[PDB]
Amino acid sequence: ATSQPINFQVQKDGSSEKSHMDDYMQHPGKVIKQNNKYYFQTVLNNASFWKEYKFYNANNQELATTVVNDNKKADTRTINVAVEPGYKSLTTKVHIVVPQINYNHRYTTHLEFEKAIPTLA
Ligand code: HEM
Repeated sequence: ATSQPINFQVQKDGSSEKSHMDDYMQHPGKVIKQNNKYYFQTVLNNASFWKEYKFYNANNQELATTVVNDNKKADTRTINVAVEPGYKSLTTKVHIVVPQINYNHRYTTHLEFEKAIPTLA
């Protein structure tokens, strides 16, 4: 396995402004290459709030996500999002539910990588 840190910023639909969703993901992220796949690995803060999350490439096909750890006490979740070299921008569609404030909303954002996903060894 080969891995390296990658900077990213979740941005509002239709804007380069920082999205509220960015505030619920740890920075930096990670790109991992393994047998023969690439993953953007990221940590969701307050994972209990993320009722649904889907990711898409710029050409609008859904990217497979997997759960690498689920940490119930810290309320975090580490996930892998299948990516390819060259990917610059992911579209995300999320369903966020915060029961204690009667909050139930759905959103679209775009997750912007600082540099395109690199080719790795
Ligand atoms: C108790 C926790 C939270 C509170 C109090 C809260 C509050 C808000 C508020 C006030 C807005 C403004 C809506 C608008 O201007 O139309 C908003 C929108 C939004 N929220 Fe949250 N939110 C919370 C949790 C989350 C979580 C966990 C996520 C996902 C990681 C999230 C992602 C978004 C997104 C994507 C928008 C639409 C505009 C944007 O991209 O920033 N929020 N929320």
